[PDB]
Amino acid sequence: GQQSYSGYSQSTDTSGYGQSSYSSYGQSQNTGYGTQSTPQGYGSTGGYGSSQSSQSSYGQQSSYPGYGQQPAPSSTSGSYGSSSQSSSYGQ
Amino acid sequence: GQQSYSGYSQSTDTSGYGQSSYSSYGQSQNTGYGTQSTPQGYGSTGGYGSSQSSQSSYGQQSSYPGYGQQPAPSSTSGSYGSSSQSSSYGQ
Amino acid sequence: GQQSYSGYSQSTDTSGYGQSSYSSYGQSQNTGYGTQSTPQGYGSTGGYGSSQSSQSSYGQQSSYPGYGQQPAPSSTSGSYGSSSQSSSYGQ
Repeated sequence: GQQSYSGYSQSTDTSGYGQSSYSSYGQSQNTGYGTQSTPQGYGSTGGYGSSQSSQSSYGQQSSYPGYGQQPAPSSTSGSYGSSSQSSSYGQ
Repeated sequence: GQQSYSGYSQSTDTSGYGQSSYSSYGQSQNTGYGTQSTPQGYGSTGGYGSSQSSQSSYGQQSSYPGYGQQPAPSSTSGSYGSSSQSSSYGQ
Repeated sequence: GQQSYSGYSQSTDTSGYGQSSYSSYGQSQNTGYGTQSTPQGYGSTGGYGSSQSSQSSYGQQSSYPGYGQQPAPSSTSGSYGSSSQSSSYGQ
């Protein structure tokens, strides 16, 4: 008799007068006997994320965003962590 | 009889008057007898992240973002940690 | 009888009047008898991260972002740690 048991991951409890905050980005579980395949590319506040993959192929992949671009004077802001804080100015 | 048991990772409890904050980016588990494959490329606040892979392939992969780009005078901020704090000015 | 038991990694408790903060980037677990392969490339605040891989392949991989680029006078900031604090000016 076999067993795997990946249960209860990233859970959370609370009692009394407890406060909590939780933020998650991009979990991927695999249990038992199967196959899984998930590439990921993220980009934030002006960065570039990329990811490529191939299994038993013959083809041709090629990627090139943002080619020769020219945006204008901006003022951006972003907050991703839990209970964080962010700010942005310009003159 | 065999057994694996990777349960309860990245959990969280709380009692009394206790506070918490949690941030996760990019977890990936594998348990038992299967295969898994997850490339990842991230980018932030003006950086570049890249990742490639291949298994038994024959083709050609190619990547080149941001070619000759020219942005303009900006003012960017960003906070990703728990209870972080960020600021940004321009003159 | 065999056993692996990688449980409870990166957990957290709290009682009384306790405070806590937690940040995680890029964990990876492989328990039992399986295969796993996850390359990662990260970039931040004007850097470059890259990563490549291959298993039994025949092909050609080539990477070259940021080719000949010319951004403009910027003023960025970023806080990634727990209870960090960042700031940025320009004149």
